[PDB]
Amino acid sequence: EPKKYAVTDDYQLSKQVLGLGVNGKVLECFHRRTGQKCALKLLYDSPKARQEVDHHWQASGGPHIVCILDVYENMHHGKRCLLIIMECMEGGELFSRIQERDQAFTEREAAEIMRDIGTAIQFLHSHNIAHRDVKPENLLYTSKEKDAVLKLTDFGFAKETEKYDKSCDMWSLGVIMYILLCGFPPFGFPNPEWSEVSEDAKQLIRLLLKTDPTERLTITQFMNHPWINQSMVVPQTPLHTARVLQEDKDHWDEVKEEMTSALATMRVDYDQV
Ligand SMILES: O=C1NCCc2[nH]c(-c3ccnc(-c4cnc5ccccc5c4)c3)cc21
Repeated sequence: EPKKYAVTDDYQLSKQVLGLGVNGKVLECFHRRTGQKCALKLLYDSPKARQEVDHHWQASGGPHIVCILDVYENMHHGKRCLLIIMECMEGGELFSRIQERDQAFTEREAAEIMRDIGTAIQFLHSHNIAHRDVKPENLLYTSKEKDAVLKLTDFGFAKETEKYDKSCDMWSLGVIMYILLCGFPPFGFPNPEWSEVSEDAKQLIRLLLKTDPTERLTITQFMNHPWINQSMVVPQTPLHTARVLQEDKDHWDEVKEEMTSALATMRVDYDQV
């Protein structure tokens, strides 16, 4: 577990920000003797920070989860902090990468992306962790290369559980799939964009987007759905997604912000009716 000596003994730090999570900022850094580029998450010590560390550490090593390399407990600006060192996710965000394709983005590619995410959620749900904030910011690629791996990160709202909490992940899966398939969020399946999408795909989304949490597919049901289970047999049909992502790039931040809002809403103890 946690190293009590200075992070800076092992890592050269940078001021380049790679991301922003509820509990802290993500900075680029380099391992001093290896030279490997890594990412540094600075958590000011708190029981929430300690939970994040605990949950991410448990999840680390699971399929399609951003790995922790080390964790430091340091003093920084007179305050006790935790520094999570993680693999550098040099490919950036999932949907930025889709956008940066021109090339065909096909239904089978979305099915394989969705399977990867499901495989992460499967791992987490079987270890009774619910993530509770699966969203575009948290879905990242290991490189900019063709063979990059999609991983999930940020365990700052994770909870060691509750079917309810698990169903918030299942819901994220349906939102992300929806955007994967057309380029815009569900917040029906309109033409032209949905015109050519599988009935399987649209059926899966309806089962994940149930207004009633208990009516939503569980991860096991999701992974056994033929659209996921038989993802490689899914139609190679060209989607509108990249094109739409490009066209509406100006409204992307808003999409991100209302998903964040939606997910926070699902996390409140008592909500309106
Ligand atoms: O916990 C988090 N909260 C939300 C945003 C975030 N990004 C990361 C993260 C982790 C590792 N690497 C990156 C990263 C992302 N994007 C990049 C683009 C280009 C070069 C390097 C990059 C590294 C981000 C962690 C978290």
